[PDB]
Amino acid sequence: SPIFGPEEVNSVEGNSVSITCYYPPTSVNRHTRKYWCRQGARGGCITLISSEGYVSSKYAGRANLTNFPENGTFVVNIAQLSQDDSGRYKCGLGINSRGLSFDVSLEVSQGPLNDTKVYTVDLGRTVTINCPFKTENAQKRKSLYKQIGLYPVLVIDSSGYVNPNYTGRIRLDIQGTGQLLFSVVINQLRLSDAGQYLCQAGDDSNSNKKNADLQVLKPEPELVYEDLRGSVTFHCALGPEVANVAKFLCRQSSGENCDVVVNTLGKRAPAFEGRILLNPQDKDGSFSVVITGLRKEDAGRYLCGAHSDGQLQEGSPIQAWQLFVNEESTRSPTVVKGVAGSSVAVLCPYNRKESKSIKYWCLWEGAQNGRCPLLVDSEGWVKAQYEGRLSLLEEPGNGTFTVILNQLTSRDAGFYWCLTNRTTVEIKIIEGEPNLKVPGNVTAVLGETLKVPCHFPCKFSSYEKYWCKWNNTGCQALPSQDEGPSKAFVNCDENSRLVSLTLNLVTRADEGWYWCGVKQGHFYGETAAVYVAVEERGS
Ligand SMILES: *[C@@H]1O[C@H](CO[C@@H]2O[C@@H](C)[C@@H](O)[C@@H](O)[C@@H]2O)[C@@H](O)[C@H](O)[C@H]1NC(C)=O
Ligand SMILES: *[C@@H]1O[C@H](CO)[C@@H](O)[C@H](O)[C@H]1NC(C)=O
Ligand SMILES: *[C@@H]1O[C@H](CO)[C@@H](O)[C@H](O)[C@H]1NC(C)=O
Ligand SMILES: *[C@@H]1O[C@H](CO)[C@@H](O)[C@H](O)[C@H]1NC(C)=O
Repeated sequence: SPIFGPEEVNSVEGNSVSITCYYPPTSVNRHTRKYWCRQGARGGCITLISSEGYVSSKYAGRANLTNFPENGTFVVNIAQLSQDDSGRYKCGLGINSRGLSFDVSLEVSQGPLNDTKVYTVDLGRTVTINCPFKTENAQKRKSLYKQIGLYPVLVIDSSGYVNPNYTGRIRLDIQGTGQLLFSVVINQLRLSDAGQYLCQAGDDSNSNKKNADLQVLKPEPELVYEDLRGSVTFHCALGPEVANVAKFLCRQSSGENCDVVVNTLGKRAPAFEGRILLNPQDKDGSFSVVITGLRKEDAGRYLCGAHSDGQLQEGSPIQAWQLFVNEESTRSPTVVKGVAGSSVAVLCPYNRKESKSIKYWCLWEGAQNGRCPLLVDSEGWVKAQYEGRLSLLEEPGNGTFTVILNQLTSRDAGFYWCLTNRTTVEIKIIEGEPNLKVPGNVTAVLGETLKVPCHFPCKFSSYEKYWCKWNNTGCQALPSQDEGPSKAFVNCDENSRLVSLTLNLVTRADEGWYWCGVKQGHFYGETAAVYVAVEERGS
């Protein structure tokens, strides 16, 4: 609510754009996470760029985000715009999922148009297109067109025409109290409904027009991992808004067909006789389906959906899972201990032939849950919550890669998978303290030089020592200056060390995460992380 920005933004393929977002310049908000993210299925919003150093590969070289804590604003710059950039976005503070954000529309045309808003909506759901007009057209014909074949085709008229493909699921809502707009409400959106729409009031040269870019999204499959002859539970959570529409669970085919495993109209596929359970539905309209005695053949894409006949159809809301059924092989989870405020360096083995495959590190949640939600991969992705504290390195290589997680707490205790295209790791948090020693709340000042200490015990004297800035593609090493020993340790004086990171002329882009760390050839170890902030006056 408190966040402001441009609600409509229009551009041309090739140009560039500068979106400015305003926020309350509270103490917290000054260096809190700024994010620019794109709206996706099911309310999701995918980080495209953040103030923590994360930059989507889709924005690599193409975009930047500059904070202005004095103004109370930050500015997202995007260049080399493509039509692919047309969409709905949020600019915000904190984490994408939380509230503090503002909703931005971005449209990109091929050459030079008009007032254009983007709508982004899930399959099967409703959209409301608002169509504004001037008083001189308030009692003339209201229309909605769709560009079908570079031809505007009438979808609905105030004269009573409704296009055959929309009948029964479209209405033209005339506002009361003399407001100067009408709305078109479209239900049960289909993939085919996506496209370019034209709102029109009047039929004159005096006509009032608005462009609407309607996007209709398929859902993202949730991944589920289960063992042969084990069970799985699908929690189907469509709206309360469809709680009274018949539900189905079905399995996707090589074809476009999606054959029903279970129904609320009596269908229960023979393959699943005696091992399928359709549980009752919530007051939320959500329900679950349980499958036992899994066969390898049971693995695939599953949709649960709502449609009056109990079958998958166009314009039906849906939810997706990808199921994996794997053999029970012959092993216990390798265990790694770390201590709060410090770090781990977990070695993940992969099969040497799968060397250029993608590696994954994810949090495993137990066989019934079935899900192992990703935290980081080898392609520059990182979960938002883990920006500045998590990386996946290809070193040492040749059958092994490293996951570095730091800024530890008790919360991080749990089971993790190393994945490729496998290895379970239990992280335990024990009483102890970090060997490396770093300041917490560090603040440089614009144009001035800053230097930042890191203390290394004697333990690490023959280790290689580094400073680097953290981004999501990799921690980049910096000029550090080896300085004299340090007295911050016990049973240590001469062998210990202090290594300093020096930032000679601080720019606004020097803000973000810096890691102090330790290394032995290609085998990485402990790290310590410090956030460098940037203001401009002095203190
Ligand atoms: C926000 O500030 C940006 C950078 O500037 C600071 O404030 C202005 C008023 C000047 O004194 C400048 O020298 C300072 O470093 C500007 O580039 C931007 O236009 C400003 N915009 C808003 C809305 O505050
Ligand atoms: C924003 O990106 C452009 C390239 O499109 C780059 O030249 C510019 O320096 C960037 N902004 C900042 C503040 O570095
Ligand atoms: C349904 O409408 C679309 C345009 O939205 C059109 O292209 C398509 O051919 C129509 N299909 C049928 C079966 O009428
Ligand atoms: C991120 O790391 C890459 C090296 O992989 C480097 O080229 C790039 O400049 C870094 N990004 C920033 C914003 O420093």
